[PDB]
Amino acid sequence: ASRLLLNNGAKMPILGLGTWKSPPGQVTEAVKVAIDVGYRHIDCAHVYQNENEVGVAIQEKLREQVVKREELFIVSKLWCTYHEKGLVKGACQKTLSDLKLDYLDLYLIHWPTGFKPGKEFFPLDESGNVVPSDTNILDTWAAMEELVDEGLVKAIGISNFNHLQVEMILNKPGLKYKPAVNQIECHPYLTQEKLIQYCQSKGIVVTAYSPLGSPDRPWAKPEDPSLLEDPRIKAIAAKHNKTTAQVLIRFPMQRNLVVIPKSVTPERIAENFKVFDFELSSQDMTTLLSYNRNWRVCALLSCTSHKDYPFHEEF
Ligand SMILES: NC(=O)c1ccc[n+]([C@@H]2O[C@H](COP(=O)([O-])OP(=O)(O)OC[C@H]3O[C@@H](n4cnc5c(N)ncnc54)[C@H](OP(=O)(O)O)[C@@H]3O)[C@@H](O)[C@H]2O)c1
Ligand SMILES: O=C(O)Cc1nn(Cc2nc3cc(C(F)(F)F)ccc3s2)c(=O)c2nccnc12
Ligand SMILES: O=C(O)Cc1nn(Cc2nc3cc(C(F)(F)F)ccc3s2)c(=O)c2nccnc12
Repeated sequence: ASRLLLNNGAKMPILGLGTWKSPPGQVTEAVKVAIDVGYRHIDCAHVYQNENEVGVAIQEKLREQVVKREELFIVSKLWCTYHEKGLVKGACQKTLSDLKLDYLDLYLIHWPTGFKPGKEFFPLDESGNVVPSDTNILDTWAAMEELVDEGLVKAIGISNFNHLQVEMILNKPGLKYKPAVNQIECHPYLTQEKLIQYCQSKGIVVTAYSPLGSPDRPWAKPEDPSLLEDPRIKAIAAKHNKTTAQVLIRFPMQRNLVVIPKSVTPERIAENFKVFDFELSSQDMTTLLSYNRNWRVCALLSCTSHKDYPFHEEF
């Protein structure tokens, strides 16, 4: 279905527009186009450095009466340099001010790893490594919880958490709110079966990020495997008279995951939305699952030493 029910009673659109790497100068138009096309979910983050320009778009479409605020699902994310309890609210309000909203539909802990607070998104020490902060997930969660009580955000969740980190929150003594969502990298080369099964079992909705394999991530190398150019996936696409992107978007949807493909390109924003009028076969789904290779595009490998580095566990 086009929306999934969250554990807070809200309906989250299963298709949203990603905005990482969307430059300030193109993201306003992208969001306006997406909304015109019918997207009702935008995935944002402070660290994407474009929330102002996302805000401008939403304001215009509200003013044009193309959409109402309550038909939109806006997500943002608390960056790693703000995990200190006392900094969480300020970060949230700064995001709200930039987006020009009164509330977020969903606010996530962007990554489990706290970094040193300050002006830099990735504060480096003299060795050129990221500097951790003395912060922990449960205290950051407590501060996220307070945002709900204040009505700044309708829902809270986590992103890039492994199952033990999730369990830690679920088992917190005095827990006020379970995570609504865990947003994780997910595509045919990283199919995430075990963490998906775990989260779904707990009533936590999974959002699949980098569904097209993030070919525009700054660090892509030419030898890196490429989902959009995989001939196996094109053949499945051709069979439905759809594009490879459309298949890659449809795939998570049929696993009951939310998916958030990024484009600044109007024609592709439009293409990516045309995923409600076809269906992958159960054989197609099996096949796409068989392509897993535990290939991960977002992993900041030098953070392996951080106590909260998520990707040591099997899931
Ligand atoms: N929670 C997290 O830690 C996290 C991590 C990564 C991503 N995310 C979220 O997930 C979103 C999506 O992931 P992503 O941005 O890494 O990458 P992605 O959506 O897998 O891929 C985006 C890339 O695919 C291209 N593209 C889009 N539609 C296409 C189509 N129909 N045909 C061909 N190329 C197409 C885009 O080109 P153009 O823009 O040039 O059209 C862009 O280079 C992000 O933007 C962000 O919102 C979250
Ligand atoms: O490490 C590489 O060679 C490229 C690469 N980069 N990145 C992004 C970043 N990598 C870094 C690395 C540093 C640091 F300076 F090494 F600490 C500081 C900030 C960042 S942001 C990944 O997340 C990433 N994840 C998986 C694989 N490669 C990468
Ligand atoms: O975080 C996102 O939503 C996408 C994104 N990913 N990456 C790769 C990253 N990978 C990681 C990995 C960790 C980890 F928790 F240590 F594993 C912590 C922070 C990061 S950031 C960037 O370097 C990055 N840099 C700027 C903006 N966005 C990103």
